Amino acid sequence: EKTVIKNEGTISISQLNKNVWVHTELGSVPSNGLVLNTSKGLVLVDSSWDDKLTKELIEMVEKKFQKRVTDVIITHAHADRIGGIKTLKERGIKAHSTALTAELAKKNGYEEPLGDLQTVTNLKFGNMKVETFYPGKGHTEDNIVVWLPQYNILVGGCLVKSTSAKDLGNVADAYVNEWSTSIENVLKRYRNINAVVPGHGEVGDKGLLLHTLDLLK
Ligand SMILES: [Fe+3]
Ligand SMILES: [O-]
Repeated sequence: EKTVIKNEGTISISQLNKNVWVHTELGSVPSNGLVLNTSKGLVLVDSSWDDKLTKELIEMVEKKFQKRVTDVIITHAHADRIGGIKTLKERGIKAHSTALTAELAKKNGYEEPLGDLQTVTNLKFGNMKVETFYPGKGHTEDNIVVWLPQYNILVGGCLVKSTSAKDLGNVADAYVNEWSTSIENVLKRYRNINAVVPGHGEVGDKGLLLHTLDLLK
């Protein structure tokens, strides 16, 4: 049984392996990201719904792992992903994103992440390798996935629905005729996957990608 650690339960971290944890927060609706415990600091995939939760998440992981959060990867311009950007910027935490995500964050009144990520970007933090991939439009115009090639773990983000999701959710900003193609692009790039972390809900495997394809029918 994987180690699970909670705050007083609006924030929980669940261990996938020695250096990779899933962070999950409740907005007053749960949301997931990753905590990467690297030799050079903590790296998050996604912030949280707001600054209060983002501050608490950072404080929890810095205390536990005894290192600072240095970098966050923002996977699209929605509140569950980017809500804590003010906190990141004022703490000197680097907030990586594609240019489009940064363009949309600005449009919508949020402080801007770096806009440094391309269609494929390879990053390394200590020994931890991270690839970001923009597969095309889906849940939003800008959604990216994050791949950890040393573990074959995919962070699907909101592009990927959990087994418990029985519909597509908020499609206000979605591209329902391209989302399937974008999922296929992920499946084509990553042919051998070990875990898939959805934006919301339980961790799964490639079956979550197939589930999302079925929801798009
Ligand atoms: Fe979203
Ligand atoms: O979202």
